[PDB]
Amino acid sequence: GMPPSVFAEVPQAQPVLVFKLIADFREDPDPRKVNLGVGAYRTDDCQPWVLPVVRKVEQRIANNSSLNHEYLPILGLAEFRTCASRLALGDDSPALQEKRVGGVQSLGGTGALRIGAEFLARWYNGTNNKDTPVYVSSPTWENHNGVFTTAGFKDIRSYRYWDTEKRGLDLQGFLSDLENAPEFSIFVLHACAHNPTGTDPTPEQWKQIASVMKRRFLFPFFTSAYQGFASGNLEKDAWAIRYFVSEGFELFCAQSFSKNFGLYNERVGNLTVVAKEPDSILRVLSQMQKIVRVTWSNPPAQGARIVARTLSDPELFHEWTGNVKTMADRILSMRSELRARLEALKTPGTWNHITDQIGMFSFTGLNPKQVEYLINQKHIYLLPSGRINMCGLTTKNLDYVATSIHEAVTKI
Amino acid sequence: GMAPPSVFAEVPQAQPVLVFKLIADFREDPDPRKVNLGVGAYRTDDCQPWVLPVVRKVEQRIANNSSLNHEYLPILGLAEFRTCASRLALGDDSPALQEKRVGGVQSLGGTGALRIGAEFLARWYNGTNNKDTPVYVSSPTWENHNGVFTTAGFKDIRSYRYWDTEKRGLDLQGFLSDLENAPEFSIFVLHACAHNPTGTDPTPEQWKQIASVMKRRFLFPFFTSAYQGFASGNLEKDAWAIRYFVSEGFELFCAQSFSKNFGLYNERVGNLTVVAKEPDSILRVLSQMQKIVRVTWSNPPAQGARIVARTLSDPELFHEWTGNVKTMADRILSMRSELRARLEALKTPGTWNHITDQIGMFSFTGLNPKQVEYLINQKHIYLLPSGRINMCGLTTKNLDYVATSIHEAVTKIQ
Repeated sequence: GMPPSVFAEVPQAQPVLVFKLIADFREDPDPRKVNLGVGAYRTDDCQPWVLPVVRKVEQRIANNSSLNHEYLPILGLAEFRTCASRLALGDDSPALQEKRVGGVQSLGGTGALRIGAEFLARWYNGTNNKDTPVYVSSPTWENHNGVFTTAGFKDIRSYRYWDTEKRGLDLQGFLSDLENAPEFSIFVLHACAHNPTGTDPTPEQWKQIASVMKRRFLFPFFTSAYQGFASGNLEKDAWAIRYFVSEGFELFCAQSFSKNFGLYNERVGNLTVVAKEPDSILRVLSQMQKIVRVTWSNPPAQGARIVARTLSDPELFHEWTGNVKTMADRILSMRSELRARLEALKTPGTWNHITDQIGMFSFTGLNPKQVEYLINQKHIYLLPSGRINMCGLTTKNLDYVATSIHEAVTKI
Repeated sequence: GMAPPSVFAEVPQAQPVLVFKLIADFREDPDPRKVNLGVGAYRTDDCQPWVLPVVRKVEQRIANNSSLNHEYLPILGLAEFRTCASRLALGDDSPALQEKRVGGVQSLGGTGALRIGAEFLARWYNGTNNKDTPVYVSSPTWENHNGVFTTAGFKDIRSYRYWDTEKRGLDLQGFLSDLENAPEFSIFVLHACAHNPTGTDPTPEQWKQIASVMKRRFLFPFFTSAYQGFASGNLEKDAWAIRYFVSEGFELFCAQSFSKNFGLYNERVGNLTVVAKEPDSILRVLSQMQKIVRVTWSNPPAQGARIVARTLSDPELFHEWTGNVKTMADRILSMRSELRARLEALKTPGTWNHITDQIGMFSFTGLNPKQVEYLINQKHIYLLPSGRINMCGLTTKNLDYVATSIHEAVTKIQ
């Protein structure tokens, strides 16, 4: 002994698995390597893609010397908030016409989820009620648990969702978990392109889900991270949110522009709030301002400026919808091709889930022991859950992946 | 029959944050003599925002570089930004940098850096999940300091004496007494330079006395550094206190903002610098910071951090930036000197050396609330009830009117 560090007992936090997987993919010398663990759009040449419309808008911003760097309002750039909420709800939304919608610019979809969770933990179902159950899908994006736990919720639960046998939605289990949820429980719902499985309810299934939630006063907290990106069409991909609005729900929707604009690193999100009346929006927003203030003070400008300009200009909007469909069509192509080649190899089991699923992520139905084969033997990198990113498939590796998967079903 | 009440029906309306209505009232005022001394950011002599020339230049270079992509940054942020930011605060020759016992977390402005640090301390400092460690802020401080530490879960927020109303300066004896009486391990939120809102800073000799009590009572320094370079034009002088604490062997946090010294307010550029006793703890601390960031904003934005990293890493841009910072610092120094000279030429009662002894864009003038009300209502000069002014609200054109009006308030009111 000779003063002790105030950090002497701080533990090393747990190694998250996906980041070491992409690291292990990079260490691999094998020239057959394929990374199906990526979590962002990639071209047929395995490259990131800045959207043409984004490049165009970035040039217009750079050429506009009148733009300053003064703080945005706490709740964000007004034109961005309006355009983002209109994108989710539709231009002609009655909720917008009736002035009962609010929008809070946020730091990606994550920031929107966090602001909403903080609000609910303080002002929903009582004051400072940390006991309201929060239900997330089984499985879901793992940061869902972390966000709601950090907001103080003590009772995080899951609803049945992925059926490992049918390779699809366990609707009966989901409905039963809704029926058994205490009234006023919060449900975190993927608006489309469920992450990580890719399996979405059909509109008819959504109507059954909404019916139970309406009867039991369950709160819909939608996450919309893939609007337009998922199917190629922004209107189709927002239908479930808009259906809940038309059924009279009050709800939150955490929107991300990370994927559909490719603006991952500019942290562009929006929390849309739908209430019964305009006065409630004013009071809710006043509390969300306090929450934002003590978290990031006010939000950054560059990404929200890009989105606002694109969505406000019909010519740019049309160009953007084309760029979005290009991404969705490449994914739809990889799904169609993978299924066709797996069926051409006569691979055991059914494979229609590969094309029934929606978005960039797919639960393939492979088991962990089959996963380790693809990694160790064939250098195809994917998660133990069997999740793949379809953007890791290309015209050049599709045959290798499909044959390796066929070997990974018949031999292992 | 009756529609159910909204699930939001009992949510109260929050009450506004004071200065926003003041600015709104200024904007609606028809009088051509009106002056906004309540502004919270740098303004030119023509009352305008100023994008720094070096920032415009780097933005053009970024826009012309098609190789840059938009893929997620690491959770902790852009590596070159974090290294450059911590080196700016600590100095290239810092013993802590040489010994590899420094971490840096890119954050959403200085506010985000304060919040990440507060969340970490509320989980891992002075025990596990100890929400009872006292957190001390200056009397007065930026009110969002209290809100950040309260939201991180600290239940015992206290203040240390700081502004002396009678002397128009630092209450050193009160500050030292509050340090001496603070429970061991209490956290002190310290303004590294250009105290906000008063402009009153300890001298180096006073900082040595403050540090001596903190060392002896094991009090944790959580510095804010929002005005480095902006305050004096001299980056080393403006970081002297942080560097002195490092030299004295403290572990500390430093929440840095680039909102003011780069004028990058709306790009939300900050960095939390961590100084630890031993290099091996930095990896452990940063691993916990990663978890905190992940559930807050996931990962930080690129644009502003790229601008700062490019400027600080290139000799030619760095030199241009230091000149741009000096331009801002010198304008504020000029407004302070000119205001003091006019108040003394008018033989205004009281002492006015605090107008030039204070540092940075904010000044506690010493005017009382009734005098402030006179300035707003009678003279259309807008400032806060505390008597805080922003020196950037003064201009060559308005200085005579502002000084004359202050002289009127002092002699006629109260």
